[PDB]
Amino acid sequence: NKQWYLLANQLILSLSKYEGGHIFEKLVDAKKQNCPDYYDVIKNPMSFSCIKTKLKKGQYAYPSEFVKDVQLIFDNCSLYNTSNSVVAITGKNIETYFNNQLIVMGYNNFILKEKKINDMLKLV
Repeated sequence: NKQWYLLANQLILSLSKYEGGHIFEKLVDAKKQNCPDYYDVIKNPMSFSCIKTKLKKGQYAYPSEFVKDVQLIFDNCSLYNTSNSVVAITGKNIETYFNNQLIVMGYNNFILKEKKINDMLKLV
């Protein structure tokens, strides 16, 4: 469990410091950012800081869950923001960075190990 938790903490940190990442660090303050419709659109809000809290609190039980929450950030981004907007472009770029970091760091190996383990349990 701890090997993938470490990787996730590094990776959330890599996202926070990546170009444009500050946009996804905190939850949108709908009034303060002039986004008054944001939570009428985004019903599952997520930010890097929420994910850091989940890691801090040991709330992830499987490595895929961390990836699912990060991907939710990017999915909310593309849903709320038009595809030709600066924010949507930034979110696509960070999404590519993240998915490639999953490869370079070998995080996807933990997810595939997750699956085969879950699958053998079923076959017992």
